[PDB]
Amino acid sequence: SKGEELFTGVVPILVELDGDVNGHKFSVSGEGEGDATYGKLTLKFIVTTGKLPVPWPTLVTTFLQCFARYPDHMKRHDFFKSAMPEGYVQERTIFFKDDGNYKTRAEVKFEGDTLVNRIELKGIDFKEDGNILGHKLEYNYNSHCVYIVADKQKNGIKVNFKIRHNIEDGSVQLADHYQQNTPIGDGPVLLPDNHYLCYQSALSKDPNEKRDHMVLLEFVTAAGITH
Ligand SMILES: [Cl-]
Repeated sequence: SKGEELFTGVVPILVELDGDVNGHKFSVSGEGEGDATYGKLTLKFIVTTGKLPVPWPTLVTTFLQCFARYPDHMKRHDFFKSAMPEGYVQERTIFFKDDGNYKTRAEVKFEGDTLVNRIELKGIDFKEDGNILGHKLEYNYNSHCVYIVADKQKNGIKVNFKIRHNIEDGSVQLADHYQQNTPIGDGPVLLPDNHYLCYQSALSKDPNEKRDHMVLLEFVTAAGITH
C-alpha cells in the first residue's frame, strides 16, 4: 500500500552496514521485525566476520524511525512512514566528544514486504586508546527524547541530539548527532510540526550465539503535540 498502512502489522526488517573506522573495514547484517502499533523494534546484528572494531552501543542509532508509535492525535506528523514504500535517505554526522566522528548515509525503504535499512559508515580521527577504539563503553543504553523538526526546503526532517554512552569508569562518552532525512521519491510526505520522539532501548545477547553480535529491543513513541 502506501504510507502508514504498510506498518499496521509486524514488518520484517533487514539491516546492512558497510563500515570503515580509522581504516578498519567491516560489515554487519541485522534482521528482526518492527511492530509500529507498539513502537517496537526487535533486532539482532551479527558482524560479518571476526570482531567489530568499535563498541556495539556506538552503532545503535545508525542501525528505523518509521517504527515509532505516533499516537492517534499525531498521525499527520509521521514523516517516516509517509515516505514509504519508496523511502528516505537518512544522513548523519556523529561527533564523539574528545574523539573521532562517524559519517553515515542510509537508505530506508521497502524491498518487497521487508523494510530495509542499508547503510554506509565512515569513521575517522578516533583515538587508539579512546573510549571507542579502546572498547571502554558499557553494553547498555540510556533512554531519552529527541527533538524532531521539519526541513521544508529539503522536504524532510532534521534532528540534532546527543547520546550519552556510559563508560566503565563511571563517566559518560557524549556522541553529538546531526541528522537529516530526505525522501527518495517525489511523492507526498508528511512534514511535521516540531515534536519529540522518545526512545527506550535495551541491549542483550543471544544465549547461543558464538559470533560477535548485538540483540536490540527498542521502543519509540512520538509525543509533544496537544490533542
Ligand atoms: Cl518513551
